[PDB]
Amino acid sequence: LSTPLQGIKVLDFTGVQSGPSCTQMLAWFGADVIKIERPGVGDVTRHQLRDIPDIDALYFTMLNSNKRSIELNTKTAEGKEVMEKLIREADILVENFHPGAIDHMGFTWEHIQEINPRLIFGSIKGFDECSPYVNVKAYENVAQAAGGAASTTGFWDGPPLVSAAALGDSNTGMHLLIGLLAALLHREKTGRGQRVTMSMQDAVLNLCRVKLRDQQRLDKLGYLEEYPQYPNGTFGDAVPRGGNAGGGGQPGWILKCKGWETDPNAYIYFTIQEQNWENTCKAIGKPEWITDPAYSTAHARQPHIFDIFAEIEKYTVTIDKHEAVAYLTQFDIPCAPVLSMKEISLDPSLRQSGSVVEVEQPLRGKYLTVGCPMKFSAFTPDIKAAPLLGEHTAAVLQELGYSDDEIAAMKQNHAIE
Amino acid sequence: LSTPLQGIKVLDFTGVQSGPSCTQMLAWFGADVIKIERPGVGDVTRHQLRDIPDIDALYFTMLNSNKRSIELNTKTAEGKEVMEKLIREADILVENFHPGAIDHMGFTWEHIQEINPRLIFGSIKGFDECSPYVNVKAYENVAQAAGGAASTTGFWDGPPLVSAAALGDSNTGMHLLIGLLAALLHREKTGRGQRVTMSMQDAVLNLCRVKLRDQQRLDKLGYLEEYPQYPNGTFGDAVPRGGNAGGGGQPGWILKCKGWETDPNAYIYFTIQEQNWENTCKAIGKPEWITDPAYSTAHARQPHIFDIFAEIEKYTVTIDKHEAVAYLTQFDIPCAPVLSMKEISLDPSLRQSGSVVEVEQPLRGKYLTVGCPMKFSAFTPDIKAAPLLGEHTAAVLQELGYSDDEIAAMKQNHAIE
Ligand SMILES: CC(C)(COP(=O)(O)OP(=O)(O)OC[C@H]1O[C@@H](n2cnc3c(N)ncnc32)[C@H](O)[C@@H]1OP(=O)(O)O)[C@@H](O)C(=O)NCCC(=O)NCCS
Ligand SMILES: CC(C)(COP(=O)(O)OP(=O)(O)OC[C@H]1O[C@@H](n2cnc3c(N)ncnc32)[C@H](O)[C@@H]1OP(=O)(O)O)[C@@H](O)C(=O)NCCC(=O)NCCS
Repeated sequence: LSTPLQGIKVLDFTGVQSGPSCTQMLAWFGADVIKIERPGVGDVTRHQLRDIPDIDALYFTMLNSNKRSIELNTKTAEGKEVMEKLIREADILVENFHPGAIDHMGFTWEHIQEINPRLIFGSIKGFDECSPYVNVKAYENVAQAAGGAASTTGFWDGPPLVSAAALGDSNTGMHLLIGLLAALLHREKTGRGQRVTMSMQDAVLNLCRVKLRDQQRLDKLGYLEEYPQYPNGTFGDAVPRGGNAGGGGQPGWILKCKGWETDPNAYIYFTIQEQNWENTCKAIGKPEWITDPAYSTAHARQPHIFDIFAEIEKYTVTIDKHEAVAYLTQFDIPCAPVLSMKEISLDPSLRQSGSVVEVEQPLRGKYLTVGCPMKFSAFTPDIKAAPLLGEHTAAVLQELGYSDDEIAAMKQNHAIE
Repeated sequence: LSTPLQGIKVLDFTGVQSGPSCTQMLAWFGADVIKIERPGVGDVTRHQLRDIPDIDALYFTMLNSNKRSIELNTKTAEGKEVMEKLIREADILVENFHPGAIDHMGFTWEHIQEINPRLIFGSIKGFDECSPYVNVKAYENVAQAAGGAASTTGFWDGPPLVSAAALGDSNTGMHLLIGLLAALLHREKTGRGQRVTMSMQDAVLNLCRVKLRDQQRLDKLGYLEEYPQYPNGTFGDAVPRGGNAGGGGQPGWILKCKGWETDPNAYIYFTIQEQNWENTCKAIGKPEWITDPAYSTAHARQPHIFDIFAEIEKYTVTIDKHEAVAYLTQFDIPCAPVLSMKEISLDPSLRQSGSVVEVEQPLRGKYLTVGCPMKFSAFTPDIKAAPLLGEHTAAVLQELGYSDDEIAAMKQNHAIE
């Protein structure tokens, strides 16, 4: 019946993942999202990591559902004219091109404001405007390195490690999305748009907040009691890599289940929750550990925590990961299996919840995407195909007032060049 | 002058990180956020990982800036009365307690709706309502395991690995935040609140979208051309662990810089951007690689990509990471240093950008927090101290109509029990 953003007009001047992820969600909340793409090639994701010759890649289809596509060279005087008219009629413009790119076309925040003082301008960059790295190009892992994630992820005796999760890309997109929605609410009171910027470095940092917590702890005490280097190894000046440690106030580890020698996902994540120690003891057949002072409190457990994980793993290694969780959760233990992407892709509850979603794409047939991650009692998004390149050029030009001949003339002229 | 959410009243019925992260941002956007905490202990984070005896832990102070605290036992008939009055006057209630917890107090979505049909109810859980894991407890890494991150992060010959980034916690908080803001906009049209749910598993999955992309690629072709196992190793049924691979359409790796033998952060992230190959060649003194067909295209590079990273590392290993980036970025290469948490905590540009922020906490003095990650041209949040336990009980009760004697009587009675 109604959606949060019905009537909102969005200009999607974006590429790759960070920007497109934000705008796809805008479309899913009911906005009309017009992706503005360079003529003939469009969004780089259309052609990266193709699994079928000549059609849009999954990279593109999974990030651009529910959008309209117009082909437009904004470096041409004509492209600029159309662009200006689109900005005049739009509520939101999002861009995530390299530092300086859109300014050099002449769509500076300052100018955009003059065309449309109700427009909310959303901009993603690698880094903040006062960063020494302000003009640096950033892909996913560059941000993961700049943002403290790579330094803190992996093992103490291994290199910094990148996370599979898009900390730099979709995460940055989610963060801009928050700002854009907040600007929409703010405009309800002021009557004015504003500019919202988000850096990929800052998105990564936001998710690494508890590591800035631990840095302060470590500056003050010289050790981190729950980290694996305590009490037998060594702390340096910086928060170290912790392996599969819990990262919070509840120790845990990634434990081997049956099949691990061969199946890289034959594992669970097991949490030793402080207030569930007794149950945990009952789960693993160590009732004696309920009152033994070397085990009865977390503080007592810590110095020999790996001997505890080792005992638990003596159990988990013997059954299938799904059975281990089936058993262990009856004792109210926080655990789950390490689900592979294959398992996720076929899970019926994720289908049922609208988290993994099938979509019919022209020319390609069916694909899977991740759906709208949060669930609303008042509406449900309908996740639709991604646009073919320039599929809506004509429609979007007619909406701007261009006649059929005008449209035909601009395409012809373009073809003729 | 004005903030996005001025006038919005929020009930923060949350603990730990996922829920509190969402509500802290609400306060930073101008909402009045009332944290509702059990009498005498409050949010578990107040007492976890303390670095100073008897005062609120950094865990708490970094997640609860700008909030008011009321102590309230919502299991008592009296606690329930106050609670109901708070829900009557509030715009948003957020909760992230264990599955079943708030229902069993009698604040079921259904009832909340009857008290206040304009209230937006926000709820975080480990898993979705139709999940077989709906009643399972979830901390950070349990979600990272359930959501595909752990399966896909780390090395091919190592265990699944957790990410330092809060994929399960603050990330889930950010996602609910998006829903809550979208519900606020929706209520501007319908006059009605609604319920917004977010699972930690689904937050993790959203960030692992490109891994569901790769799962489909792999189902279709049986190999992933840009992954390290191509072409000399082996693919199984599931997307594998890739080490420090780029994760997208632009190969990369984590490279050693001078000091690595001793300093676990003496490294960069280096991207081989397809459209910058020539520059890259010039950067490393391999101009011959510009036209050599074994190197001139990405497709040609892939089968011997590690011999290329090895050559680049022959350079990076000789200088300090900061100098390596200083040099390499003049050639427009995407790279950054792996910044340690220590470096981040002291970085002047992050101070300047309001990303790392100093706050004065009563009894503790100064601490560092991560500030409001997105930047707005129309306002700037003022990041303030976190509340002491029950600091605002009296004020919040007076706002509800309770008299001074009433307040004094409820505290006395509580003390007397
Ligand atoms: C991802 C990134 C590094 C890619 O950089 P890149 O491929 O070298 O350059 P871009 O795709 O941004 O821009 C290429 C050109 O296309 C141009 N362009 C974009 N849309 C166009 C259009 N509709 N018509 C004409 N030109 C267009 C840009 O202006 C640029 O031209 P210029 O070099 O003359 O200024 C860069 O866009 C970036 O750092 N973005 C900000 C951070 C970000 O979001 N990262 C991506 C994470 S998924
Ligand atoms: C984090 C989590 C696992 C912790 O579980 P836990 O410590 O065993 O249990 P909780 O803190 O949720 O609840 C403990 C009790 O406090 C009660 N409680 C909470 N606030 C209260 C208040 N103001 N007054 C009285 N009781 C209160 C709860 O109802 C519960 O009582 P019950 O067992 O009789 O139902 C759980 O809250 C959870 O899975 N939350 C959902 C997912 C999530 O957000 N995870 C945290 C990621 S940072």
